[PDB]
Amino acid sequence: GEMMIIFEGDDLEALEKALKEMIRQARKFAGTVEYWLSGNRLMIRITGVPEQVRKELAKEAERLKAEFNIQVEYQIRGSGSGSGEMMIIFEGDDLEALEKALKEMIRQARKFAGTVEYWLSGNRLMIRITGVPEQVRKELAKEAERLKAEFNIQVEYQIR
Amino acid sequence: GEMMIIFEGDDLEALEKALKEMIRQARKFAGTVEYWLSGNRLMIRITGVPEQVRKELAKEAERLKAEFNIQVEYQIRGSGSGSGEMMIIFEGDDLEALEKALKEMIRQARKFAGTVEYWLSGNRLMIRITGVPEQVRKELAKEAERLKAEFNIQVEYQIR
Ligand SMILES: CCCC[P+](CCCC)(CCCC)CCCC
Repeated sequence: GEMMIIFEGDDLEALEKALKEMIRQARKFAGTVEYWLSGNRLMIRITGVPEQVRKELAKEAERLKAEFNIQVEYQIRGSGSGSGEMMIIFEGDDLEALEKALKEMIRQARKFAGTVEYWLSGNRLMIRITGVPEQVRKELAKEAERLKAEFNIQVEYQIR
Repeated sequence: GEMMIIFEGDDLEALEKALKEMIRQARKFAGTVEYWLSGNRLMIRITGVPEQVRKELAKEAERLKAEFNIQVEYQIRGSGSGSGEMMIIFEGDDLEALEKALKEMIRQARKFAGTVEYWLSGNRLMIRITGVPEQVRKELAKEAERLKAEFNIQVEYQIR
């Protein structure tokens, strides 16, 4: 089970103060965190947490709300069984080769009933593939290595 | 001048079709693009474009709206003079060292009146610094190298 939390406030010092406390509590309960600050909005994505601590982390969210005077919202995903996550990175000085490799890597993951999230910035293209089991994450890694030699691009992948 | 465009639709094939056309037109007018697809929302960030083509790119957005039956919104930033962009990447197997380096890199950029955007995922920490001139982007690169040796982390930075 995972948990998505959003913090909003005009005081950056207050947001980051709340960030420090929230991620500590989540890690205190053996949870892997991921965060992203953009403007006055702070996203905190916590994974590997069951119903027990998700009740506590939510209570911590309400507590930091009143403490630092900021807005807070969250969503909870409990049911299963699954799945998994995968982050692939493409790099190269040829934009056409990257986007062409992107189209193929997308086709593969979506053929195997997986949801993809990609981001192109400069010469780097990052792909997040969620909703896939270990049986699939090994196959996509092979296809990622095929694209590596085919379009001569730098490729890195990490599984969690 | 830059331009922010958002596409929304339940048909992924329609979004990506519109994506291909929009980024071609932007690159056709010597514009550097950046895109991010998440769920049914597609962000397209175009930079290095004046009022002339921003009128055309907007018209292209309205055209793809009716063509693929999708939602479209955009924002335009024209005034100046400036500024610049900077992407710093921290990597390491120690989370405490990364976040401690993050706090310092944040302090430096915000002392020099710069806005920061950071994202922590796994062992990688990426920092986008906007609203800074060449005089500042050289100073932050030096401080990034200081943090590199201090916290023994892998550091990469790119200027645009
Ligand atoms: C959930 C974290 C989302 C942030 P980004 C992660 C992309 C993964 C494919 C996408 C936003 C780009 C404008 C990268 C943030 C900047 C460092």
